[PDB]
This record gives sequence, structure tokens and C-alpha cells, in this order.
Amino acid sequence: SRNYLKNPGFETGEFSPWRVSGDKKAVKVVKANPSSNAHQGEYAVNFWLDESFSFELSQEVELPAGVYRVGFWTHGEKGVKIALKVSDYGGNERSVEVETTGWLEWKNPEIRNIKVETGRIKITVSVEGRAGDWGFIDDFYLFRE
Ligand SMILES: OC[C@H]1O[C@@H](O[C@@H]2[C@H](O)[C@@H](O)[C@H](O[C@@H]3[C@H](O)[C@@H](O)[C@H](O)O[C@@H]3CO)O[C@@H]2CO)[C@H](O)[C@@H](O)[C@H]1O
Ligand SMILES: [Ca+2]
Repeated sequence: SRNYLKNPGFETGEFSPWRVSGDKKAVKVVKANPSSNAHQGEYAVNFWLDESFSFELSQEVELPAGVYRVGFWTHGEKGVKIALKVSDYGGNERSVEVETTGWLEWKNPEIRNIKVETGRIKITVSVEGRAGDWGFIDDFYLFRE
């Protein structure tokens, strides 16, 4: 249960060391109100904009060789396109795609059986929304299997 991602729940109230790329103004760390918008703790990433938007959240990690799994938790407006990607670990990029389906309909994208041979991994989440779309991202984990 040791989690290899830093600030995996945004509980500092800030992004660091997660990088935000793309339409940054679409994405914030917020103190969830109601708290149910977060999956753990008090804070979550919330995205929203009044026009269409795309962004990515990423973090790179140095890790012991081993087999790992990565995932997180999300919910939001019906039809927002979210992808989880892992790269730089030794193999080709792996991904999984999910769409949100409404408020508090939690999704748990996950990638398992990731054989880290480079001593590194990069975790990227991509979000693509239409005008007015929104959602929450929280509670990342990178575990050794
Ligand atoms: O079931 C409806 C849900 O709406 C959510 O609200 C969405 C976003 O999560 C929220 O960020 C956004 O709010 C805008 C902006 O970010 C905020 O600072 C400002 O005060 O209001 C803006 C909207 O006018 O609103 C969208 C919905 O439009 C709630 O997060 C969720 O709890 C739930 O009510
Ligand atoms: Ca949290």
C-alpha cells in the first residue's frame, strides 16, 4: 500500500509536483464543496470552462524495478473524455480511456501489470471537454504489485 506518486490526493491544496499542460485555466485544485466531490481528503482537482477545453496532468517518478499498477478516481458531466497514460517505463505507452456519466458517478481508471525496466514512469491524464463540461479528479495511486 506504499503510494509512489507525490501529492496523489491534492491534499496540499496545490498542484505541485503535478504539471498542468494545455488549457490551464480550465483546471484548479479546490477544497471540495460538498466534500463528496473529492474521493479522499478535502481536496480534488476540479475542471470546468465556459468554452471547450483540453488539458493534461502529469507526474514523473523514479522507482525501483518491479511490476506496478496506476489508477485514480473521477466523476463529472456526461461525456467528458478522460484518458490515463503511462510511459517511459520500458515499453510502449499504455492507456485506458473513460467517459464520465454524471455527478458522483465515480470512475476508477487503472492500468495494471506495468513492468518498470527503466527505473522511471510517467503518468499522464488527458481531459477533453465541451463548453460547460466539468469534473473532478482525485486519489491517484502508483503501487507495487
Ligand atoms: O450537478 C451539478 C454539479 O455542478 C458542479 O459544478 C460544476 C463545476 O464543478 C464548477 O467548478 C463550476 O463552477 C464554476 C466555477 O468553477 C466556480 O468558481 C464558479 O463560482 O461557478 C462557476 C459556475 O457558474 O460549475 C459547474 C456547473 O456549471 C458542482 O461542482 C457539483 O457539486 C454539482 O453541483
Ligand atoms: Ca483528495
